[PDB]
Amino acid sequence: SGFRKMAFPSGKVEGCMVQVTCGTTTLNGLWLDDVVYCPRHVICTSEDMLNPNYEDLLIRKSNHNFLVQAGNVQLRVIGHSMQNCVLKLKVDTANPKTPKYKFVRIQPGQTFSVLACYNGSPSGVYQCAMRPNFTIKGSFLNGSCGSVGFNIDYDCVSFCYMHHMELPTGVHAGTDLEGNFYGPFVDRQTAQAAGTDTTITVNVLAWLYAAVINGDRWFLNRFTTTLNDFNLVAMKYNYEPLTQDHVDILGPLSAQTGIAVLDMCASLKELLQNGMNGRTILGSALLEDEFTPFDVVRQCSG
Amino acid sequence: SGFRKMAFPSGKVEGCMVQVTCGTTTLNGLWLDDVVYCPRHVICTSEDMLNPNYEDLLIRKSNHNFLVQAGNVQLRVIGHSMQNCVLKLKVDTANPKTPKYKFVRIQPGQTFSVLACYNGSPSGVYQCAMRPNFTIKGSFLNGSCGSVGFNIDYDCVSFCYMHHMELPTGVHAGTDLEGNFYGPFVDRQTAQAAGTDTTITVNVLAWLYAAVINGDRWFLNRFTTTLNDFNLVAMKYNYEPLTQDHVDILGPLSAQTGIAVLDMCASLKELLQNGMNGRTILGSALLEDEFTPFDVVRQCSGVTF
Ligand SMILES: OCc1csc2ccc(Cl)cc12
Ligand SMILES: OCc1csc2ccc(Cl)cc12
Ligand code: NA
Repeated sequence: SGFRKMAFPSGKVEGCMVQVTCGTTTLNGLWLDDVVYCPRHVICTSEDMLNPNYEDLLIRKSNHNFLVQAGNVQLRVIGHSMQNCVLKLKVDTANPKTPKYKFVRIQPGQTFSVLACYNGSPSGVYQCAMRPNFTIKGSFLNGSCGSVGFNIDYDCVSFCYMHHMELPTGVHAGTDLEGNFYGPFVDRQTAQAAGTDTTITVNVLAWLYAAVINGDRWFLNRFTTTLNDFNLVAMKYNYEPLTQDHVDILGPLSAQTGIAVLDMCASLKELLQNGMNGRTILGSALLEDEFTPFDVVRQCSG
Repeated sequence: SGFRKMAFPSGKVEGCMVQVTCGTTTLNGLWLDDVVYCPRHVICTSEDMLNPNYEDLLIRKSNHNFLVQAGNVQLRVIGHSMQNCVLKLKVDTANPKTPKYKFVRIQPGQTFSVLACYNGSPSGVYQCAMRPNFTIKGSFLNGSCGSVGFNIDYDCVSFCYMHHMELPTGVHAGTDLEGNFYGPFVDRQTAQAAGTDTTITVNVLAWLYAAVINGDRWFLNRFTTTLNDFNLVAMKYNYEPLTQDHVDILGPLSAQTGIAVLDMCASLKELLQNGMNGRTILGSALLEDEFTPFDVVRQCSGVTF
C-alpha cells in the first residue's frame, strides 16, 4: 500500500553527468556516446544575455575554449555545433556508461524525474510534471543549468528535459534534448513570464482512481455528468479541459475500479464544490495533478 | 528557487540490489563485499510465519537452498548466518560495485531515501521519514521486501533501513542493516498495529523556514514565545515536544532567514490554533514534517554527491 511521488532510479543518468566550463561560466552537461549536450547560454557573458547573437558568440570559440570534466578526468573537445538552444560538444571519448537512451519531447501533463546536479555532480532526484503553461515546478539553484529530466521505461532512458532558466515566479523553463524550448520561452533575458497555469484534470482523475485502488471511496457520489457539462464546471476552477483522448486513457483505471470515467468526473465536480471537509485523499489536503494514468498503474499494480 | 521532496541519487545503491529466492518465496537482497543481506523471513513458508523458530528453520536450510541472482549472473552461496532479523548470505564473488558504506541506525524524525525494488530490480526512489511511532509511510507492493533506505554523506552510503512488512493501516516496518527492528514489531504472523503517531515538530519548523527562504511569509507575526509555553501547545495538538537541542539544530536556519526559533514557534503556535485561513505554504494545505533541518539546508545550498 501507500502512494508516493516516486522518481525513477537515477543511476543511469548519474553516469552521464559532466561539468562544462566556458570562460567564467560553469554548468552541467549530459555526456552520451562522444557528445556532451549543454545549454548554449554557457558561452554568454552577463552583457550578452539581453540580446545574445549566439552564432556570433560561437564563431569566436575554438574547441579548447570548452573545459569538460567527468569526475576527475578532463575530457578533450574535438568539435562543437549548435542545435537550436543546446550546444553539442564532440569529445574524443565515448562515455563507457552510456545507457540505452532516446530523446523524446513530451506534452503538458506528462511526468518525469529530474536529477538536480551542480558542477557535474548529482545532488538529488525528484518527480516533476510538465505544466499546461510549459513550465515545471522544480527545485533548482544557480549552477543547476544542464540538469536533465527523464523517464526510464524498461532499461531505456527517455531524456525529455534540460534545465535552462528560472522565470520570475520561481518556476522553471527548459528544452528537449534537441534544444527546442517547451513553451514560448527564449534563452534570452527578456520580460517573459509563465502564462496562467491550470490544473491537469486527467491527472487528478487518475489520482482519484488511485485512491479507490488503495481502498478509499468517501468522495464518490451517485451522480454522473456529460463530458461537456463537466468541462463547463472544471474550467471555472482553472482546470484543464478534459478530452475524449483523456477519457480513453483513463479506461483501464475505470475497469479496475468499476467506476465509469464520467462518474469519477461527477465526483471531481463535487470535490471542487465541497472541498474535503477536514479529510485527506492519499495523504493530501489538496487535489494532486502530477500523477499520470500511466504513473498510477505503475505504482499500484507494477 | 523551489522546494520538492528530494531523494538522494540512487546509483550507488542500485548496483547492490540482487534477487534472493529460497524455495517459492523471492525477495530482494543487498550485495556488499561478498555478503548478501536480506530479511530472514525469506526462509519461512506460510505456516512457518505463524510461529517460526528461525534458529531451527535456518539450521535445516543449506547453502544450495538460496538462489541469488545479480540481475543477469547467478551468485553461488558459500555460507549463511543470522544476525537478528536479517540473513547474511556469504557469496563466492565480491560485488565489484560495492560503494564506500556504513550501517547506521537512524532516530525517529530523521529522513532517508528508499529504493523500492522487485525481484532484485530497482523500480523507484522516494524520500521517507522514520515516524515517531517507528513506522514509515512508504509505497510498497508484494515482493518489495529487502528494499533498503539510505542517506549519502559525501561518497559514503549510510544504510539505515531494510523493508520487512506492511501493517494493517498500510504503513511499513523494517530493521536496520544489523537486523534490529525499528519499533515494537516482530517478523511473525501475529496481530500487529502501528501506534498513535505524532507530528515531528522540529521538522515542521524547518519546513516553515524553507517557506520563508522561498518567499512565503504570510504566517510570520510580531510575537515570540518560550520553550515551555509552546510545548504546552505542541502537546495539545499531538506534536512532539520541542527541546533545546531542536532549537540549536534550527540555528543555521534561524540565521539564514533572520527569524529566531522561538519567533517561528510563535507562527506555528498561531497556525496550530487558528489554521491556514485558506492559504497554503509551499503548495501545501497541511503542515509538512518529513523535511529535517539538514534537508532544508542541503536543498537551499546545492550540496552534491
Ligand atoms: O542562466 C543565465 C541567464 C541570465 S538571464 C537568462 C534568461 C534566459 C536563460 Cl535560458 C538564461 C539566463
Ligand atoms: O511476508 C512474510 C510475512 C507473513 S506475515 C508477517 C509478519 C511480519 C513479517 Cl516481518 C513478515 C510476515
Ligand atoms: Na513571530
